[PDB]
Amino acid sequence: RHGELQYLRQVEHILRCGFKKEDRTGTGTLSVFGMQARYSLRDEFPLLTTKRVFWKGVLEELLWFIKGSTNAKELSSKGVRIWDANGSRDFLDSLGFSARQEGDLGPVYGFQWRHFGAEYKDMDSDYSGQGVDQLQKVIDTIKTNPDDRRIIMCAWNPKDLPLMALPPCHALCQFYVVNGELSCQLYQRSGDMGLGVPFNIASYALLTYMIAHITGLQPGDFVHTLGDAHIYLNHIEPLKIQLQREPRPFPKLKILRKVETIDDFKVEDFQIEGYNPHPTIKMEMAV
Amino acid sequence: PRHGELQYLRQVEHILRCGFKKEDRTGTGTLSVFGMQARYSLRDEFPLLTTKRVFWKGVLEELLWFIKGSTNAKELSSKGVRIWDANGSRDFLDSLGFSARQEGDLGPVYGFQWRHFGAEYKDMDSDYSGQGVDQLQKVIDTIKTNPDDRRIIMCAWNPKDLPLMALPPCHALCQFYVVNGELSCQLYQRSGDMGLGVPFNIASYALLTYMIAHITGLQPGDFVHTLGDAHIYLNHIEPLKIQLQREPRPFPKLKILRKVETIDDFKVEDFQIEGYNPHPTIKMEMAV
Ligand SMILES: O=c1ccn([C@H]2C[C@H](O)[C@@H](COP(=O)(O)O)O2)c(=O)[nH]1
Ligand SMILES: O=c1ccn([C@H]2C[C@H](O)[C@@H](COP(=O)(O)O)O2)c(=O)[nH]1
Repeated sequence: RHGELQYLRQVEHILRCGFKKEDRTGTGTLSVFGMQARYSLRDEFPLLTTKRVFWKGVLEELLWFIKGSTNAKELSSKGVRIWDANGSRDFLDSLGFSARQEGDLGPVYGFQWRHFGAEYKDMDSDYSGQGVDQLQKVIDTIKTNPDDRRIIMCAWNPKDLPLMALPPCHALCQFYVVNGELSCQLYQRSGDMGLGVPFNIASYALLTYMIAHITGLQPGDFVHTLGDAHIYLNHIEPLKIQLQREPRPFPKLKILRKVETIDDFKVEDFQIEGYNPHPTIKMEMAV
Repeated sequence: PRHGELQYLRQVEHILRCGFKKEDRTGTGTLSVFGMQARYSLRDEFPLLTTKRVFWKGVLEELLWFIKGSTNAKELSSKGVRIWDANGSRDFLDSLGFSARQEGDLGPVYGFQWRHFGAEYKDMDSDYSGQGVDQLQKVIDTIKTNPDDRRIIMCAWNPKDLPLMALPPCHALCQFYVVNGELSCQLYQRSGDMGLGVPFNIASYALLTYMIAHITGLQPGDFVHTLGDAHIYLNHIEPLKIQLQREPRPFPKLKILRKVETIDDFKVEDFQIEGYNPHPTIKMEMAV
């Protein structure tokens, strides 16, 4: 069976078994607590096909995390605006960060992945080698002790949370090796099934590919674990239409040269091949 | 309805049937699956395994010891619970490069992370009053004030403190959730020894869920157990196979015997397990 069926099955489960739950945004959701799906990474890449995923956003965001950037502008300049509202003058001021430059998200993913526990100053500070470089640690451990059961990168940092523009959804991930295959499990505390989760599966599948490449291993599985898995009330009808679509076989991800360290990957090193997502169809709602 | 213990028993079977041989830190070797998830209802029952006795006394005294912030193995040892004693021993501490540490001093393990995340650890006797993040009370305050919140997390995985810990935490984080007046908890356990650890760990986090449900005026919902490396040690295969032949009987009940207002105020005598009479733990003899 096609891996995307697992996603569709989760969407169906929430539509059928989920409870209505109010949320932070005021939008409302149908929600289930606790879900898990497994996406093979073997000779295919799980970029969902029943609705186009913003792959450009996935890849530039991840390269921004890796370089340790906490500057929304450094992502925005690549045409990816996902962090912009959280770095805006008015949003930063709303949190009491009037001293910050526009774009300064505080100690979010890039900073935690590369400098966990360092004292955050501003997004322009030199953190060269302060704090824990979890990303490099994970990579070193996979190479030296691939049986290790502690190969973890954690972005959830309770001491730092109040300085972040928003709290991390991807609380931690763990890697694992057996049979020359590298697998990753993501603990995602909160998943927008219609709009966030497909991008999220692609982000951590890519990270797996990148690390497998550096460490000389084959991608195995990406296990996706959710806390509050929810469908926003506004996405219920679109996802009903989507659930009726037959997934197309997943694309392949190609890495276009031999890359030796995680810091050396660049956007042009990657190719998604054979990505055939369903075209959108117009749907009307009326009262 | 299908008994909740069947979730655990099915995981053990799945590992035995579909797990890969995987070498490990101890040198024993394991059968291993990466990524599993079970759900244990906590509604009118308490998931203490009936097919093999679980060390309940240990579960309860250990949790109370976490809640009070203790990182001293001796404080738990005096309760007759020796589970952390070897990791606080002179010899073990010295092996880790902690020759100056007092016997019993585990470093900034769960107790410390749950009550004081981010404080600078000195030793087990230091006053950390008002230092770091008290994530345990913050969880409880959030459940009370904004139960819909999607960030109710307590995290013991602290990369900065890891090198000071006697051992790295297996229960990396947990998350709480509220719906329909019911409190649920999900545990992300990075490594589970299905034979020896997991039964105990299910009970600890189901117990934590009952305590917090009690303080917050909610009914226990589900405990969702998520595993990273779910493994059976090669020396536990034959015992587990015996255990798998055992029919599950009804899980017991947990009663809390008084009205407790804050988490720090729970005491051992506040708890009663009713209707627990498990099969004995499994011992096998072989002439080799
Ligand atoms: O990578 C991401 C980031 C956010 N969200 C969704 C989950 C929630 O719908 C919302 C975050 O709001 P809270 O969980 O913080 O309330 O964004 C995702 O699905 N994936
Ligand atoms: O609460 C606990 C603590 C430990 N373990 C098991 C998992 C591993 O078998 C071993 C820990 O070793 P590492 O995962 O750290 O190698 O103990 C548990 O199951 N539960």
